[PDB]
Amino acid sequence: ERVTVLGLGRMGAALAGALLAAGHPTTVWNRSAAKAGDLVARGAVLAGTAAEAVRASEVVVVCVTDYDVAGDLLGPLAGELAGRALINLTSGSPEQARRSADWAAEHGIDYLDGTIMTQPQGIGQPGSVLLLSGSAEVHSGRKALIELWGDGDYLGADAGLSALYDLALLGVMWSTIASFLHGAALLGTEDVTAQQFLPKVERWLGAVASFLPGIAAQADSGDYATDHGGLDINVAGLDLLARVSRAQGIGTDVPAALHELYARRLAQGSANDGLASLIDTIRRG
Amino acid sequence: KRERVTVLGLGRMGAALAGALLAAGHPTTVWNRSAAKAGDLVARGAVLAGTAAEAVRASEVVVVCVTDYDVAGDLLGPLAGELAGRALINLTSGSPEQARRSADWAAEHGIDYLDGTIMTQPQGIGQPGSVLLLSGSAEVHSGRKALIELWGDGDYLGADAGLSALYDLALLGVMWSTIASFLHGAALLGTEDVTAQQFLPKVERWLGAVASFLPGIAAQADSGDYATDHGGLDINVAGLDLLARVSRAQGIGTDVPAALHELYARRLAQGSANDGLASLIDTIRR
Ligand SMILES: NC(=O)C1=CN([C@@H]2O[C@H](COP(=O)(O)OP(=O)(O)OC[C@H]3O[C@@H](n4cnc5c(N)ncnc54)[C@H](OP(=O)(O)O)[C@@H]3O)[C@@H](O)[C@H]2O)C=CC1
Ligand SMILES: NC(=O)C1=CN([C@@H]2O[C@H](COP(=O)(O)OP(=O)(O)OC[C@H]3O[C@@H](n4cnc5c(N)ncnc54)[C@H](OP(=O)(O)O)[C@@H]3O)[C@@H](O)[C@H]2O)C=CC1
Ligand code: NA
Repeated sequence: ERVTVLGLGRMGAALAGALLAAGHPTTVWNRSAAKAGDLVARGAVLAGTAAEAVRASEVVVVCVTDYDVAGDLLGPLAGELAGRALINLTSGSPEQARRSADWAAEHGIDYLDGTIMTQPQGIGQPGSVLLLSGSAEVHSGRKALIELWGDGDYLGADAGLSALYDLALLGVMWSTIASFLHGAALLGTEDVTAQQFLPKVERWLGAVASFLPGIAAQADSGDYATDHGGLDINVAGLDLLARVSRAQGIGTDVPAALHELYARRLAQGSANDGLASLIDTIRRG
Repeated sequence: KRERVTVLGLGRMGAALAGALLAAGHPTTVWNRSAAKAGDLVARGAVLAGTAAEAVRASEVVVVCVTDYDVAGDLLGPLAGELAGRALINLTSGSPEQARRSADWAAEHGIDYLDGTIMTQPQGIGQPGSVLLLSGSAEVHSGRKALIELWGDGDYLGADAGLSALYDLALLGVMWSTIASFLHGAALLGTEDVTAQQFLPKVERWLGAVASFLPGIAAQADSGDYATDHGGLDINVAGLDLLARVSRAQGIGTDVPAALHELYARRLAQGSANDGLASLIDTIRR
């Protein structure tokens, strides 16, 4: 099926490359035409203008720096985009994606927002994941196409969901990485490398990952059992982590922030509340 | 051979240790400062000794599990004479320094000493996959491997007795972090009526992808060479700011993203735009 890709930066080039290696007829457009050279070699058709590109296909994928750019670029092509399917894999906020979808509704444009959770060299590779939201009709119908980039997880019809889920997952990434590097910092004061530390974390993360189904259940039922010792002892642990961190000779930022946060849930509840009770603390802005 | 073991201290964790010993056929002698705690284990065939000294003399390996190293020291100091010649395994939780203190005392009296740290709850003693960190006497570890393997999965870390506690705390840091952040995400998604149980599969998958980033981050962390093409510190700081702001927009707290934003952005403010996330380690060191 004939498909168009607007934006040929590192990620947009990767999205088109994968459509092409599966033998889709791939029309492309980029502001800097130079970047479509390798792709047009392997057999893409480069439009002269964006309008031109849009007219070439019933599916349009867009991947550019941000939604202000997307807006500036698609707004003029609203008339040309009527009746076509639009898949926006630009990264931005829930609100921007919702606005896009609104915009797309009034101009009779089927609209699927997505957020890519891998690097360009990871497109078409196993373990690539794209979160998707907006038009279900666009998702099924183009599911084959989407699956060339990775596992496509359709989340629902609110086009904001992809961005929202993404940012929640990114939160876990940033958190996990900082805590890794704090662990490596600390064991470093004892001549253990990050790479000798690494296998233990790999093992330990498996155990942690087994903990979360129970944490999730409780967070939802609101019944906070004490399967990790209860807040009292985990708060004391964090404190001891912070104190031992200083003692060995590094900073205490990571433990400090976590201490403050778990400690707070100790106030609004009991000593024998599980960690799961911490959701309740975050819900109150 | 299922040789005779003593357990001193029979709170929930100490009692769980003793029960696994009994359940692998070890003749188990127990002591607690209050006798009735030993009720269920004596019905299961533990021998409850009259005193700590009697307990210590029954067995050639002594396991102690009490609330802290202060109580441990108050208990074991008088038994120095009695413990001399025997193996002592200390699964009390505490600091690296407390464990190094206990090791140095133990060496003074010729007490072979292994310090450990249990990384599960009582309920998970005797389950494989429950993790134990052991540090101290290589002799005791290999000589009583079969014993330690009753309680779960033994990770022997080296000769320094404080290592078990050091790693425990580092790894616990990672569990606290992942739980904090996962519930932050759960609460964020709850503003659109998505439950934590719906979110969980998406996290469990992403966790796999996150684990696969660490080898590379580990390598950079060790080398000092933070320059990246993927995981640009600058764009990640903006990612974090974006997450904080979407958080108050959807109408929850921001304490988790904000605390991280601060830390990463502090490194961006004194490193290089070119840096990758591994560079954080330089900032945590100061
Ligand atoms: N790369 C990654 O690892 C990831 C990327 N993303 C998202 O993918 C999107 C694109 O990223 P990436 O390809 O790496 O970035 P690049 O900077 O490599 O490319 C950005 C694209 O935007 C275009 N563009 C920029 N400004 C304008 C403008 N004013 N008018 C029209 N087009 C414009 C560029 O055209 P030109 O070449 O002429 O500048 C280029 O095609 C972003 O939303 C990013 O967050 C999502 C997940 C991770
Ligand atoms: N349980 C958990 O979730 C986890 C536990 N740990 C660590 O394991 C350790 C063992 O905890 P656990 O034994 O189950 O806890 P408890 O506090 O329930 O029991 C403490 C033990 O020490 C004795 N004791 C307490 N205070 C004194 C005192 N002042 N003088 C003399 N003896 C005293 C108690 O006797 P009595 O029964 O008479 O009070 C009991 O034998 C802790 O340090 C904990 O941090 C590690 C991982 C997780
Ligand atoms: Na210990």
